[PDB]
Amino acid sequence: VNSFSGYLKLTDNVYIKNADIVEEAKKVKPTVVVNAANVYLKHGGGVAGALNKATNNAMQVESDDYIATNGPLKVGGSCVLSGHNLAKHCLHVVGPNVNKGEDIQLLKSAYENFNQHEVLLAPLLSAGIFGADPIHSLRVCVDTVRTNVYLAVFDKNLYDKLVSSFL
Ligand SMILES: O=c1[nH]nc([C@@H]2CCCN(c3ncnc4[nH]c5cc(F)ccc5c34)C2)o1
Repeated sequence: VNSFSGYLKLTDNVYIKNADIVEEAKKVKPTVVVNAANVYLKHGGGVAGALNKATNNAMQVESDDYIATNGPLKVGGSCVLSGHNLAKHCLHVVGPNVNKGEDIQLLKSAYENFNQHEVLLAPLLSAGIFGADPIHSLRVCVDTVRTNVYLAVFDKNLYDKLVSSFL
């Protein structure tokens, strides 16, 4: 038993809720919140901008030090940093950004990072401003992640479409 509430169960291990991941993170304090990161960890908008704003820019400060030491992430890759006031840890995962022409097949590699964590609160990778079809992203998530994932979907309309079209 864990503290996630109001989720609809899609599979053995995947759950979905219409929620603001920032507010969901603020109430649950999960062990891991996933950020929809880019390779530079520049948290300017979308989920990343909202998560970073909720940390009062501490996420960005930590991220800039990470990049200065390690260089950029790979598309499909990830790093574990602090969760600040939102979670114990933040798993920054880089899904492909369709608006940059990145290969959508890298979406599976991106979701594989979730398997290193027993339980996660996460957005749909490559959705929103990253330009992928959230229904495809959900399918890849279900077919790739084997650990327990609680998906927060900000937009109520998209949430309803994802549930109603789920196979
Ligand atoms: O048309 C819409 N509406 N919503 C979206 C996307 C869906 C996939 C990723 N993404 C999110 N997913 C889950 N929680 C979120 N909290 C946020 C706060 C913000 F300021 C910006 C984005 C999000 C967000 C928005 O596409």
